[PDB]
Amino acid sequence: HMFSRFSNVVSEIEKKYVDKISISEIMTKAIEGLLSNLDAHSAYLNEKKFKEFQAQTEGEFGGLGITVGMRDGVLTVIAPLEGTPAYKAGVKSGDNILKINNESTLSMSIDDAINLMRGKPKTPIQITIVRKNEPKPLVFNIIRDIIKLPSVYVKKIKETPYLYVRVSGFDKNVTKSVLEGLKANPKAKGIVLDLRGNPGGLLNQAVGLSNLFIKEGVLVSQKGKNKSLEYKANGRAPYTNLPIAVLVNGGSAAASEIVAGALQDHKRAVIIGEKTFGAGSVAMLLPVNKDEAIKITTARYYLPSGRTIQAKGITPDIVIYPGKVPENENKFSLKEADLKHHLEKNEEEKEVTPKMINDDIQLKTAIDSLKTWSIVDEKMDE
Amino acid sequence: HMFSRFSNVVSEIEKKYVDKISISEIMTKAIEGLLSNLDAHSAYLNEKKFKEFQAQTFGGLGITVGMRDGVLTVIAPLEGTPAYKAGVKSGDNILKINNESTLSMSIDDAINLMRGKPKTPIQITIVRKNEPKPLVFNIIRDIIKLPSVYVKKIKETPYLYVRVSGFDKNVTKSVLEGLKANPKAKGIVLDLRGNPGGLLNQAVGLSNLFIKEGVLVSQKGKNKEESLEYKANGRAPYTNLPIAVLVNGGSAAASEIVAGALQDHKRAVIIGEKTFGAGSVAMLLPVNKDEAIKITTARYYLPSGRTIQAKGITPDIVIYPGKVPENENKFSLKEADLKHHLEQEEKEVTPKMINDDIQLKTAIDSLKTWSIVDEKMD
Amino acid sequence: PENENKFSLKEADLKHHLEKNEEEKEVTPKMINDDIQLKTAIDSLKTWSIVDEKMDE
Amino acid sequence: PENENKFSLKEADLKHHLEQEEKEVTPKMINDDIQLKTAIDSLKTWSIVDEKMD
Repeated sequence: HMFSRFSNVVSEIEKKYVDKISISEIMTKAIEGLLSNLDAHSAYLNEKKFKEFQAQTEGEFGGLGITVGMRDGVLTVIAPLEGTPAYKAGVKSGDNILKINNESTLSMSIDDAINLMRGKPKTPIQITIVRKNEPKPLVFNIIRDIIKLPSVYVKKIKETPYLYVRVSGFDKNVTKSVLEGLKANPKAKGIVLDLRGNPGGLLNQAVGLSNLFIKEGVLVSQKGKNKSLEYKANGRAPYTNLPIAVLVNGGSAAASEIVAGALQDHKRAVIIGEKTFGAGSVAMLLPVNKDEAIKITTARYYLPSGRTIQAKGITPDIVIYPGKVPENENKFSLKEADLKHHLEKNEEEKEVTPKMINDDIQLKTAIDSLKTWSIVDEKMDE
Repeated sequence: HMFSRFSNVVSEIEKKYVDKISISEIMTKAIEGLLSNLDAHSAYLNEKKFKEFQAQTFGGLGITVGMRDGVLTVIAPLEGTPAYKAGVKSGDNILKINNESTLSMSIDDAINLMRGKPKTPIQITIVRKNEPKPLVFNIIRDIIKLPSVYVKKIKETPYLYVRVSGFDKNVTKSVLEGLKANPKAKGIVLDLRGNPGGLLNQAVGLSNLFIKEGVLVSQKGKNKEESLEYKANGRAPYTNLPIAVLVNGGSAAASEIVAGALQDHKRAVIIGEKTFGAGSVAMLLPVNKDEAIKITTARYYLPSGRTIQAKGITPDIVIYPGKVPENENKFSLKEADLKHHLEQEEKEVTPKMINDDIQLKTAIDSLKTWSIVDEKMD
Repeated sequence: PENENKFSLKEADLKHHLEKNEEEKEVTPKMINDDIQLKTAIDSLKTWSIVDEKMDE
Repeated sequence: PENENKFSLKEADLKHHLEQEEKEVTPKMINDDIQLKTAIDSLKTWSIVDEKMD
């Protein structure tokens, strides 16, 4: 016990501060203030925060599935996602949330609105809407369900032998969802892997994903004052010869930098894009009360060659800033007929199309690296 | 007892953080973390900083900084100082100082980054509402001095213009002698635009010239003792003189105490735009053998029982900045142009300056209305 | 003169209601903004009302 | 293309981060035509594939 220096301060504050506050409020401010002051990433997860961490790392969410966008400072829905109970109901793009269970909106931020709207999946809820043509509200009574958000998806590229794989965050679904996504396309000759903007997630999915492609050696190593640990490939990897080009960006951080760093140090892929965020540590999450937890930075991590990235990111092999591709000055005179025949349905989101490759020069650059690798394999098989 | 949660949290932090830290570090982080979650204005002083503060009785940019909607913002730069010349403005958000990010720092941290020895350079990055990008300013620190107050006569009128740029010492004598040197005058324009604050005893020292009786302002916390109340004394020389006061979003604190006291006693007309509400006062307290805390202790209350936090003062007549309108219809017809009409039987404020801001014009037009109501009633 | 802190041209504050009407019985704030001489005539009545209320003794 | 978004947040900007532990083709020439950049980016891919296979 040496808490006297602190106990004097809480004693002086409750006596001389402007307003009335309790020891329960002062101790809560001191706990959330201490963890926020150890390093950039330690934190206190009270009961309103801890439920979000569980939801995001499971991939399961309870609510409406309507994308609210704060247009003009008001609760306009940009898009319902397909197959959610609210998409089965009559709400559409451009609908505005006026009231929740007949309680009024007031240009407030989305945070407490979704805190009210995320009732448990067993219970129906009422929402009041304004649709832009109407002088009167629309009222929806919606029976609920759990909804699933996929963190990873895979597409063919329409003209060529190559796949596009997007991983948007790390969670328990990722390793299984990539493995089945390659098994469904046995004709494929290479992967573009898109980690742009991915903030990280569970550490066992960074080791899991990178072990789909590397056969032998260390993947990552940890150090800290207490016993420290090392991860090695299990020897059982599929896909050990397939070409990979990986895209990284200034928003890529933490677990995203573990897999991009492991592939770079083992010469297993080409790294393309811009310099990353530079987060070099691992954090452990501990329950401390019945519905409250703490997150505390517990180790630093090292890439297979013994280097580390704390406060300086991964540097690409090929550097390229964002923009649209250059154009031919002839362009068929911009013929409005488009070579369309006009002689007279498809799920075309099955494939990536040339129009939306021309809109992203970083994606074009990743495909042109795969086309170079395919030539060197056809040379070297002699 | 009450330390159950805290002692559990401290035990994990000592056990399994990345680096070796002692209880002396953990208690110090818990103190600074508590005050940073209590209010925007508080701070902790260790055994070096607390004596260093007592030892110091200068140099800087002359920016005044204030917390609004969770961001550090400029209140107003003073007219003489390097930041005013450099093009810093009210309502600018401060993004970086010498490449340190402002994302998680107090008003007291930002002031201690800015203050320093004269001729030392500094760099500041700012966000401004109309701009496509952040603006970078490079400025050299100084110890410039200029008078806060001046009095100028308005050309072709009975009226005086009085400027008060900040409530530093001697403002009462500087204003009073300017009036005593102009005994023929018939009204004041008092310009408090862009005035960021100053000394309370000088602010009530100004309004005691113009109000004979009653409460000027009052200071309150949760305790009954130390609930100070400030009242006028009967020596006020100028009880009948007309006044128009100018205020805008760069005016705060001591400049709002003057405007709110004159408005509640009906002694003046307040003109311009809503002020920046800054109604709180803070005190410094020793807490350990050789350490201190700064914390907010009381709020200010106007004669009507309204408080300045965070509403400020609203003017009686609202008008935004701009130039006056002008006469195009110059060729129009008059009696003097008809055939066979019956016949007839520079140390001063110039018109060219008054035409360049309509806020100053509107203050003079109010003094003209007041002068007519006096002449009617006499 | 007009405030630089624009409302981004929002339609009547999202044309608020919460559940002809002889509007031309009254002068609106929109039609005062179109005539600076009419605004200036009202500001004189505001000044006179303060000075006359100070003299309630 | 060019780096317009110069101001953005990194680990080195945060409050309590853990600490660190005439006769040639010039970069100014390579920025003026994207065809010459694309040739060098293809050679950088080839060098990596050789380093893998060795």
